[PDB]
Amino acid sequence: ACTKNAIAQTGFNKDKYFNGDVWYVTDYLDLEPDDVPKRYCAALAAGTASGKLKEALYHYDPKTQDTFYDVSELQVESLGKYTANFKKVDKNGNVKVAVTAGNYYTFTVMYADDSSALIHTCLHKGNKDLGDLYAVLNRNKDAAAGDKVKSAVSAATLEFSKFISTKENNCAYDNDSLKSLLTK
Ligand code: HEM
Ligand SMILES: [N]
Repeated sequence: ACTKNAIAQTGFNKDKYFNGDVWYVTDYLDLEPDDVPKRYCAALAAGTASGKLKEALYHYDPKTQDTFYDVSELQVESLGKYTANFKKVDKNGNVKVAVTAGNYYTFTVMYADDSSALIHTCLHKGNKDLGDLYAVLNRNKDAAAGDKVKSAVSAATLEFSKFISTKENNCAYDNDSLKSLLTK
């Protein structure tokens, strides 16, 4: 179960974050550790499409090759805090698993600048028991976490040394699919 009410960044700039571009997960912290594999690739695009706030997600397990995309129209709880009812899609936006009640994630932007971000997410999916997941994002898939985002990790009373990097998984991403999924 999730346990954190993450606080959104003071002064969060929504239009800059939701600009239609891609964010890569470089490091993550799962509070229920073997909730998720130790090795993993994830990325997202976030933007407004025809007036609607959207995210597109990509997950890839580099060992099993398990791959999935999702798209969601995000609902606002407060500035920097969203609820996302997701639908599983192929890379072209064709629906594989439709939106349903109880399949949603929350999404809190704790820190962001033009290049980096720290988010909290709580996933709800059917009758699964899932915990809090923090992710360090960068616009550059190979970027080491810098001082702004690492300080934000500290300010959240987290230890960056506990985060797991995604950099040794040889992750390769279809940025075009993520951008185009925002419209779907
Ligand atoms: C970037 C932020 C992230 C968001 C918003 C997010 C969101 C989601 C969503 C919505 C699903 C369900 C998709 C579906 O069933 O269609 C999912 C599944 C999953 N995510 Fe993430 N995720 C993120 C990052 C990660 C990372 C970094 C890992 C790390 C290992 C991860 C591991 C998983 C796993 C293992 C599942 C499968 C859950 C299951 O069905 O048992 N996610 N995630
Ligand atoms: N996740």
